[PDB]
Amino acid sequence: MFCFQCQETAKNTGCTVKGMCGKPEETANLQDLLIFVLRGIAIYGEKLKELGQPDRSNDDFVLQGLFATITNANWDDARFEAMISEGLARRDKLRNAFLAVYKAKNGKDFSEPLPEAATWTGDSTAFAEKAKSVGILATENEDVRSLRELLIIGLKGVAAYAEHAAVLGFRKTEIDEFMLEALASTTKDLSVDEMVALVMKAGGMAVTTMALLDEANTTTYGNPEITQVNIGVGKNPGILISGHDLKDMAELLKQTEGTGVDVYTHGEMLPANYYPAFKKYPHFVGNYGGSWWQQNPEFESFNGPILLTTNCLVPLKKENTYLDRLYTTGVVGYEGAKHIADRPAGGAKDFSALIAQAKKCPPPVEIETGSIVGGFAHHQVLALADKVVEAVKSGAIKRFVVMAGCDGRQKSRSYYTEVAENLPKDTVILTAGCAKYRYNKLNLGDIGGIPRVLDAGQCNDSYSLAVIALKLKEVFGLDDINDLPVSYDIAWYEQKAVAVLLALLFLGVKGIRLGPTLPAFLSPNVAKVLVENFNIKPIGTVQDDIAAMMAGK
Ligand code: SF4
Ligand SMILES: [Xe]
Ligand SMILES: [Xe]
Ligand SMILES: [Xe]
Ligand SMILES: [Xe]
Ligand SMILES: [Xe]
Ligand SMILES: [Xe]
Ligand SMILES: [Xe]
Ligand SMILES: [Xe]
Ligand SMILES: [Xe]
Ligand SMILES: [Xe]
Ligand SMILES: [Xe]
Ligand SMILES: [Xe]
Ligand SMILES: [Xe]
Repeated sequence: MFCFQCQETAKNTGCTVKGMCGKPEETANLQDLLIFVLRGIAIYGEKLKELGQPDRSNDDFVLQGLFATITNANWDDARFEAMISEGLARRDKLRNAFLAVYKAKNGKDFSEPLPEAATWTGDSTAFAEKAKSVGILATENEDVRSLRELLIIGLKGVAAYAEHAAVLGFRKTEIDEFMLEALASTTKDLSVDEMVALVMKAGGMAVTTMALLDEANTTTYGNPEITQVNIGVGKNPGILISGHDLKDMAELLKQTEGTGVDVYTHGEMLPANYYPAFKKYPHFVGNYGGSWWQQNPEFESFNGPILLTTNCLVPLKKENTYLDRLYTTGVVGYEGAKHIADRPAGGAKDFSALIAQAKKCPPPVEIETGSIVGGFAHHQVLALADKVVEAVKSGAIKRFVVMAGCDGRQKSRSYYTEVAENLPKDTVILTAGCAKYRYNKLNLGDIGGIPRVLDAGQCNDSYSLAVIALKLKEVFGLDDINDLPVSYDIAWYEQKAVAVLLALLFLGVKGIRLGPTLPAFLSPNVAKVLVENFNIKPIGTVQDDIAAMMAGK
């Protein structure tokens, strides 16, 4: 196999036998084959749009297909085989539509050679063998490989955010068109300038998509607000919801109301605690445990059903006993875990089985007590603009440190905790995404009532951090967003973090420190381009990085 899309890739070069995440060769190769089929759909979909007869019938299939190949999202080979079969059928329908339109417009049959992604076909018996030759290493030129894979990785992060917006009824034609432009481009031989322009275009589409998801979430469930979240437990059995989808949370809360089953969040569902629509349910207890990578022991000790709405689902350890109470939904899948089917249009998902099972379970084991404060998304922060600006002017807040991003297992991530603990006491950390779990349970206090850690939400709520920065730029009358007293020391793990990074690069942010390591999918020449144009840097020691950031460098 060959996969190198997440921060934990083997040796920082690529996983070749079994993923470090646990992804076996057969699963990795099937994900490559699904992406190959998506490029085929994109070739014809792009041509139909160019001929003036766009077909948007595969929009959701394409977003879900890309999302299913995100790190820790779907482990069920049967799901991938089904998606590949369905994608071949969808591709063929687009091909037949294209051939007729091309002939009508040109007065002759189409006869230009097409990449194999547009024509290869087979039943499911042929998939395992074909998958081995349509992987990442089929691109021989290292620079072309790096630019194509950077684009696809960024694109799958954008697709995830767009799928959440779509679930809530929010969509933009430009996003779905770009999905096919970007996928089809990886089957073409383009110049370096063209390839880099597509990557920057993906960063601009990441801004569009994060803005759309921000609108979707806040219009539907209200603007997040300051909230004190309990991290201890109640006395009833509960259901633990993890991942990012807030519509699944809305339905779970409604279906569990009055049943004697409590609702708890985990990981990236922590920010559901900040929304006014969900704060009205007294049975919504709080947030359980920490970061996604500690879920084996935490899902175990939770004792009740666990619902994964999105990635990060980690394979069970041999001694784990919660497979019979593990539920997947959305693009998530796992062999032997019960899956909650998609909601009918205008209807809801059916969580009754989780509720019936939870009534047979003991209450969660308390793993800690106290609380976490959060809910500092853009509306809430801009509502406190005068207080924030005055603190910056008085010198009470000397600098902001954006430490948003994604957490991971490697020991080198103690750097983020130590940076948080060692930053001067007149600095405020801004965060979003599960990178927050390295420092959101510390006792850093506040600065005149402003918490020293301000959690804006999920990794998509890095959007709010950009809105805040842009507001500060205008208030302070600065010509360049980089001249604000803000430093960026971002942690990454999977592909949604890559989309966030590309969005910040599109917004003109320079000097970002990215880590705990730099991506394996950046070749030496591509990495040099990023350093030349954007001054992206690796992490150094805690002391060196704090000193540099306090100097604005
Ligand atoms: S998702 Fe990450 S750890 Fe898993 S196979 Fe790919 S690069 Fe390796
Ligand atoms: Xe790039
Ligand atoms: Xe604030
Ligand atoms: Xe802020
Ligand atoms: Xe602000
Ligand atoms: Xe990020
Ligand atoms: Xe960010
Ligand atoms: Xe962003
Ligand atoms: Xe920004
Ligand atoms: Xe900011
Ligand atoms: Xe990244
Ligand atoms: Xe990047
Ligand atoms: Xe390059
Ligand atoms: Xe880089």
